[PDB]
Amino acid sequence: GTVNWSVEDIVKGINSNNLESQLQATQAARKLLSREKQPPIDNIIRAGLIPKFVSFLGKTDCSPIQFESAWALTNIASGTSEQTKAVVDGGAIPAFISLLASPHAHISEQAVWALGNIAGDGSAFRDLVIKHGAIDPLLALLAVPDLSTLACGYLRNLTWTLSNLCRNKNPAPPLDAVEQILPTLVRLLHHNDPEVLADSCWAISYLTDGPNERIEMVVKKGVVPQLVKLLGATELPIVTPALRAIGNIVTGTDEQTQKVIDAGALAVFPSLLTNPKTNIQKEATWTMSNITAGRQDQIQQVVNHGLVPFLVGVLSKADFKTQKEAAWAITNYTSGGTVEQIVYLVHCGIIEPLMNLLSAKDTKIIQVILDAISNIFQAAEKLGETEKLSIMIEECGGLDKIEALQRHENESVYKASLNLIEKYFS
Ligand SMILES: NCCCC[C@@H](NCc1ccc(-c2cccnc2)cc1)C(N)=O
Repeated sequence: GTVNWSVEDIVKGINSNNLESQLQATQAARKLLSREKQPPIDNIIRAGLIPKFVSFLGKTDCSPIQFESAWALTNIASGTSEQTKAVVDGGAIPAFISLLASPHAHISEQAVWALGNIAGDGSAFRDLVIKHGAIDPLLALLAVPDLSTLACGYLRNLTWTLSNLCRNKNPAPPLDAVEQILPTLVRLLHHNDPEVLADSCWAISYLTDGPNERIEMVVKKGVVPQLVKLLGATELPIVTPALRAIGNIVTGTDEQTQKVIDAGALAVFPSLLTNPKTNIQKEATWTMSNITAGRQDQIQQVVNHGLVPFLVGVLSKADFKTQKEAAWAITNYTSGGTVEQIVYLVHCGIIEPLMNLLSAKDTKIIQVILDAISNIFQAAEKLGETEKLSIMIEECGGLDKIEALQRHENESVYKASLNLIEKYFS
């Protein structure tokens, strides 16, 4: 019936003076734009159909053409930035916001998904959607005593859209909008559906990706324990953003980091630091690098939870990018830790994997490792054990790497390598 029409025939129907013919042609267009192999979006746009679709959004009298045009538009709006812009310039944002309160669930849901793709395209459109007033009617869609009474796909859609209103930076979303959305987000964060939980976590990871002030806004709603719980989930799509969110939070103050530790997060890290998914291992190690950059009492908790051996593990063998994160975790630990904490670290075997990484063709990790070696010597000085440390390093072939670093291209490494040779290796 409306299957494989040409653009020319769609234009003919949409331009006819017959609502039924227009509906028929709009559905044809929706099916065209839904096809999997290269949907002819730009031809639809060139034909001038977006303004017509938009006007159809306002036909309260004919709910089927509201739905088909909403769907056609949503297909276009999920495309490139240029294609999304074409939809916005057609006046679609307020028309979609009007449709949020539609008595038809299918139409309301279509409006939710359209606004999510528009807002998700970038900071400016996100903020434009907020300015047109989308948040109140979106939130009102979730105003029921129990989320479990809503349709599943409906809830997932609302959650996904809410997370796009939280999503980009330069600038981050308006403080007022974040505060308006955060309580609904906290509620969705305890909802038992894996996809809703994943998208709520993504939303929280966006909101915590910024200065300590924005971290505090989230942390003050009390979500850190639920985030830590989700950190232990079995679904990787949940774990990934829960870990991103935790990672962001420990870039904050000592107090904000302490909330993560108090919630029990460290006990999840033996499995995260040995996780089969490379990016989970890398983000867990980055997270550890920010915790070892904290207070000595926070370093001590890392020690107590048995995590130092796992850091030695990741330094010894991991994806290189992960090894780089572990190098940073070690330099931060040695820069801030007590003498006893540094001694313990050497007792766990850090020296040989640290020296082995001096072979890396990566200038910045070399400085990180050299600084770390210097920090450990500084601790050995206060105990008069610089010589025993020297021999350790010399036994595992560390000297060879260091006397070579001497020769190589970089500013600071040259300077750093000489100093160590001159001062601790006769
Ligand atoms: N708990 C937050 C501490 C923030 C300040 C603290 N940040 C330390 C730090 C420094 C560098 C990294 C880092 C650098 C590069 C790659 N991965 C991690 C991580 C943490 C510092 N400058 O000593």
